[PDB]
Amino acid sequence: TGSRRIFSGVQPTSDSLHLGNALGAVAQWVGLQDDHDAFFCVVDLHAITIPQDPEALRRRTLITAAQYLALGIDPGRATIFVQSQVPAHTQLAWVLGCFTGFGQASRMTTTVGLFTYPVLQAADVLAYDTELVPVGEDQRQHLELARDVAQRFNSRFPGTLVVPDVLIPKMTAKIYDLQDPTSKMSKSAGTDAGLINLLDDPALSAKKIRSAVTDSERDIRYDPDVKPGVSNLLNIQSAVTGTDIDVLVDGYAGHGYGDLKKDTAEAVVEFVNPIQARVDELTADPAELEAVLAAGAQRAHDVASKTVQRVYDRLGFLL
Amino acid sequence: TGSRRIFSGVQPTSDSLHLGNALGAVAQWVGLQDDHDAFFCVVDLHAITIPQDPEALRRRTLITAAQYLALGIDPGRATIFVQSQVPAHTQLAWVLGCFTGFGQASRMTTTVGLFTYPVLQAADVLAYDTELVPVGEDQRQHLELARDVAQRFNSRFPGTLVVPDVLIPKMTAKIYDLQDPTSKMSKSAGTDAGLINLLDDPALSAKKIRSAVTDSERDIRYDPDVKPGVSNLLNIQSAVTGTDIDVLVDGYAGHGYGDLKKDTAEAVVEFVNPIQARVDELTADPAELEAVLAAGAQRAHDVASKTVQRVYDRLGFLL
Ligand SMILES: Nc1ncnc2c1ncn2[C@@H]1O[C@H](COP(=O)(O)OP(=O)(O)OP(=O)(O)O)[C@@H](O)[C@H]1O
Ligand SMILES: Nc1ncnc2c1ncn2[C@@H]1O[C@H](COP(=O)(O)OP(=O)(O)OP(=O)(O)O)[C@@H](O)[C@H]1O
Ligand SMILES: CNC1=NC(=O)[C@H]([C@H](C)c2c[nH]c3cccc(F)c23)O1
Ligand SMILES: CNC1=NC(=O)[C@H]([C@H](C)c2c[nH]c3cccc(F)c23)O1
Ligand SMILES: [Mg+2]
Ligand SMILES: [Mg+2]
Repeated sequence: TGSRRIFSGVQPTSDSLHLGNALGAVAQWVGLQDDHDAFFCVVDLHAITIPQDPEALRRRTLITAAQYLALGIDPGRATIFVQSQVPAHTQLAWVLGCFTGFGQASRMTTTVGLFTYPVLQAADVLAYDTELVPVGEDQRQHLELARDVAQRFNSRFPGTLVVPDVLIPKMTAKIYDLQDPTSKMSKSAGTDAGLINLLDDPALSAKKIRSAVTDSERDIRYDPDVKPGVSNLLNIQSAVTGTDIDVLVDGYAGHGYGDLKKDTAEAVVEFVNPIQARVDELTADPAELEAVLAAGAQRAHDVASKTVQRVYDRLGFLL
Repeated sequence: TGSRRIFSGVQPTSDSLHLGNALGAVAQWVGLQDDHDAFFCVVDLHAITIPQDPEALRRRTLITAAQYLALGIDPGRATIFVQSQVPAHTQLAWVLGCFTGFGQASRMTTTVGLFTYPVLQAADVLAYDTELVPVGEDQRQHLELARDVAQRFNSRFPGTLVVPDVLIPKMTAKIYDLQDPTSKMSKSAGTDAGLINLLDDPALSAKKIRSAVTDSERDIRYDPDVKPGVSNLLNIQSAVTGTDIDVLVDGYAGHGYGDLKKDTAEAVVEFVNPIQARVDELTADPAELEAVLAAGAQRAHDVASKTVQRVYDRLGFLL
């Protein structure tokens, strides 16, 4: 319809989403898109906060969209679009920066774009009257700024911006690195060794799961605190399977960590193959992906430009 | 035609331009628009770096445009338009901030918008392939950043942005306050007492010219250094008249400062009346001013959107 409005975005900063993106974010999107009016964005403007190769950035914009479909985003149920194609984001970003404290952006955990991108992220969400933002844990402080500036703006102009609720999971809120269970799996960690990429060679990812840092307790128990690597593997295995962790952990009574890494690599391999097949097709036959993105952008402009003119009108701009 | 491209903008932050704006900037625009393809912008996005009353901001956007015409901007020779109506400015601003050092913007002589507006100013100019920027002295450091980021961007993507030349006058590069000849006449000085507003009551402005702080030398000599107030009055009188300062200063041999303030107030009054009459008509009959601004914005979008897609293409964005 047009309510329970959802918005979330991933950066085209690499040739593959990793498990963090797919289980911590896109999995939530897939569950939600059924009864939520959803907008899913490849946020290429954010990518260039860091220097980007032009050939790769265009390639990765499509590859990221396609991974959205290969994870189950349904272009009949949701809108996929590329951020740079909707001018409203930057328009709203300028306005919102005028309502963002300098210290407020300083305290976010060097270029101007590196300093202001949380404001652009704020405009990304608020531009679509978003009710709910499915993100992982690391995007939380960002979206608390987005809500503060929305309330800051609404106090001067009541009823203009929707204040969004932050919808972040529990299990999957942070998929940690496999060699470094203290850090989150992310695209700039130096080693893809702890990095499980959706589109990597499934036997390569399986070999990283086998080399996952565990403890010595010889006990398969879910405690993210003291058993980081081990709780990660179960977190991962539970997410790619649909099986609750407790039902796994009890099934792992008597088992050691070898059986744990085997089953998790078993399941990740069976997870990523249907994805890689879908992604391959979409890259070799781009007609579909570009039709989706083209309809996506027109629908996004239809919504986001109306928000911008409402904000502009409230500010006193001549329309 | 479409070459010797000129761009410059004033903020709709008050109900009247003062002499600084009109002699330090708009006078140059009027001379230049004859053989320069000129774009003159009411920069309302910049206004809201400081909180603005919505009714006043819309009123002042039109009043500022109209003062452009009442000073001799010819809508058949130049484009007048409102910044917020051309999305390209913010688009290009986001890109350019990604190429602007944080320290680089720090060193510009608190909100995020207050911190980034020189980047938005940079996009304002570079969005139109601008060859020359007629500004007063205070806008210089700003436009040196605009050129640095343009060269910074062109080194990665050669031939994309025009690097603009900064065109700043001498006499009129800084019209100083009348009570405080050490400061520049500006709209946020606390007293309009030293402020000569184009649209103020001409006898009120004349009374401020009579109360202008001079020295004691009893000699009418142009030296901005030691004779601030006195050189200002001659600077002012020379600009509103067309008479060189030396031809005035020699004409003022034997004269005292009373004759100087009288003649300067004589000339300012005869300057501002034709303006106030034109401005009144344009406010009472807005049809004309809005036709100008509407054609202005379409021509500005035609140019500035082509620049944005060229920049976007060079970055690797999917178009
Ligand atoms: N390790 C992770 N676990 C769970 N979710 C994650 C993880 N990393 C990123 N996300 C989620 O991915 C979404 C988009 O993040 P982003 O595109 O920045 O991915 P990233 O791995 O942080 O990439 P980069 O390192 O280039 O910033 C957000 O919802 C964020 O919470
Ligand atoms: N005192 C002055 N003398 C000469 N030029 C000036 C003066 N003040 C501003 N200008 C010129 O006016 C143009 C636009 O400036 P702006 O709209 O900021 O006016 P301002 O007086 O500085 O207003 P504010 O105080 O609201 O910033 C620039 O080209 C700038 O150089
Ligand atoms: C460097 N730019 C950057 N890093 C981040 O982590 C965010 C993130 C990718 C994001 C942008 N827009 C969004 C809208 C909704 C949800 C989001 F997670 C986002 O942007
Ligand atoms: C708070 N914003 C702000 N203060 C300034 O002094 C500049 C100035 C008004 C400006 C904006 N865009 C321009 C393009 C060309 C020439 C210009 F003088 C400008 O902007
Ligand atoms: Mg990130
Ligand atoms: Mg100023």
